[PDB]
Amino acid sequence: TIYESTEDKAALTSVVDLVKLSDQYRQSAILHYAVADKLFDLTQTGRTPAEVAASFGMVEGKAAILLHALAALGLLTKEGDAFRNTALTERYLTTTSADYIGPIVEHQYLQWDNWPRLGEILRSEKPLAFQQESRFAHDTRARDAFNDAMVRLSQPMVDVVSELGVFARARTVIDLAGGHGTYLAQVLRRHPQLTGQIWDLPTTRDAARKTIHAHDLGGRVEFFEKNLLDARNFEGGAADVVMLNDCLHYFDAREAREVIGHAAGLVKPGGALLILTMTMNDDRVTPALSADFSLHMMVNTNHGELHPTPWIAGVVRDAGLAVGERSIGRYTLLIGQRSSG
Amino acid sequence: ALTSVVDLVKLSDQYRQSAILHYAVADKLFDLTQTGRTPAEVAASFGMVEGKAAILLHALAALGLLTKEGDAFRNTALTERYLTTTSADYIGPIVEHQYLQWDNWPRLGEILRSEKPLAFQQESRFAHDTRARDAFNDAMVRLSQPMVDVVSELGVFARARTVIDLAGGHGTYLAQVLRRHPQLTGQIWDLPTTRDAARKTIHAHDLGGRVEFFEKNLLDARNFEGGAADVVMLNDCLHYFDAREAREVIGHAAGLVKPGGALLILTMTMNDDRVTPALSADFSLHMMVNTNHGELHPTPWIAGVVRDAGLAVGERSIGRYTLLIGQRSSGE
Repeated sequence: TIYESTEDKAALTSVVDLVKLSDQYRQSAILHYAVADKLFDLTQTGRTPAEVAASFGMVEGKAAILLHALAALGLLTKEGDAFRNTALTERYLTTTSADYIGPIVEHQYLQWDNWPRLGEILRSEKPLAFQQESRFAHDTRARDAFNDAMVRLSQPMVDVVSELGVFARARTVIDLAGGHGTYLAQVLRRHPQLTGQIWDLPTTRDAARKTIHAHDLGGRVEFFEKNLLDARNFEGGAADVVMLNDCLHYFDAREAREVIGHAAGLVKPGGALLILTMTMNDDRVTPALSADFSLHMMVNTNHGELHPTPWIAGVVRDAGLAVGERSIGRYTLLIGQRSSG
Repeated sequence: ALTSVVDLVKLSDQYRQSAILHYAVADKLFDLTQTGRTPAEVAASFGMVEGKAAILLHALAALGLLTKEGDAFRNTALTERYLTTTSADYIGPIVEHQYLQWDNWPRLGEILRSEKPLAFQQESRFAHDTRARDAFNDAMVRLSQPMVDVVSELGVFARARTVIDLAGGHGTYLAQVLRRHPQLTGQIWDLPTTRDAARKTIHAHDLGGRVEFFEKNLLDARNFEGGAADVVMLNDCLHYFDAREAREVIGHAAGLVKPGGALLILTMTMNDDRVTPALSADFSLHMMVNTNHGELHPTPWIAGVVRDAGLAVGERSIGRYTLLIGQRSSGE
């Protein structure tokens, strides 16, 4: 599972590793291609390069080169002159599989052209035309891939959040920036006494309606269009549990402090604020994959940045809540508890 | 290689790290951080948003390219040696050649369906894009060095006088061979687009009196008439041709070998099953992306062609490569 924990150190320590790193993008592109053209749907049964080539309109000799490279990767098994999917490929890379990771792969290959534009991003105070806030209104494909990819990638933590003890005696939940809404839906399924609100932007609303109906939660969840940066949007809101899951990294530090404060203000006495965030120490370099994630988010959105976990925890304390925590692989779940008296 | 869904997602995402390195090299960031710089200093230097420069510098520290010493980021020993423009060991051209391919790889679907070269493939691009041609040549020069050393120490040269390097290109193999064996003279036979690369190598080793460059198309049998050398070389080059073509080129090459001499072929090792060694199947695809008929041919097939040409084949495996030594009989 991808959420599983990671090393403090990721340093390159040899020139070989340096050239390999500069070259490693090619393997991504190969997988991206095989997935995009749905090659592995054809190879659910054994095919020769002639048969693959005829199906796809390829040069036979070139199809053979590709199939050999895919076999060498462990994605195909060559039996005689025929190629067929391996167990891994059949399970995760066939469109008909319940475990298909197409959306994740598609979300990833759709960012290919953005990464070489690092120099422009670094030099812009404003969102650039290719970042998510500028892209998702017109690029339904990229919006849906991203939302579907997050639902899949988030599942390990969804299962942990849904078993938290703060829900057992709670009645109401607010999911801030809830988006796809998988955390709230799974929490409500498990806890029949709960009702829920999802507070997010217009772009997420169809994804929420899918999730809600998919889990049969029609009469238990309401969707609200809300701007989490606008304090007035929080007037008169209150719940036993308020969630900010895997979303603070869309905000700069000033913004993130304001969102945490507003969120905390929604928490009823005896209630809890939950913040799920990738674990990052105050040094901003440990664990190593946290620094990578911060940069990833900076490429994706103007203010993208992973804030240190101890800094987030201090903001929750500053809001007057007692902070507990839980490790979920590479993530930390912070639980801010409001005293009842 | 890939055995779990986590491996798949990682493989699909791993391109981002290439792009990060490509950028830092392209902008010469590591030339600035030869001296320790704060993110504020780096941002001021490049006209960046300070906060964003800090996110980048932290990510580069996490990759082991920079060290954060208090408030300041400085090159690590690795970076200083390989990623500063003034280092004798700078790998800039390797990284440049690699980043100039970025847009080619997502076009696999087009390449697979094309019988003809595409505009980004070497045979077209290098006619029109001098920067790309030169990055490739300088990159090959550096990447060839381990095999160049092995080839230069071979015993066939001990008692030769003349050498022909077919599709020799940058000519580094021939140059080291001549440096090691002062009695030898040589020729490089290749296309016009490699002549500048060949001259740079010839003059770098003051080999102008001992080496001649000849513009030659290796698929034209007429270009071989009159030619003769004690040693003839096809170093790391048969993967530019399809099987029919490679067979013709090996036959022409063998014909250039004088009685008692040798044909040397250096080729990445490929078994008949074409899936092992695994990195060789990858190299075959890499070559298909780079050039229309790009393809790594099985080593035993190459060896059989040399035998058909009348040469007795000796084989040696060095790292990921096989050196085939095709011996021509004396007296013929």
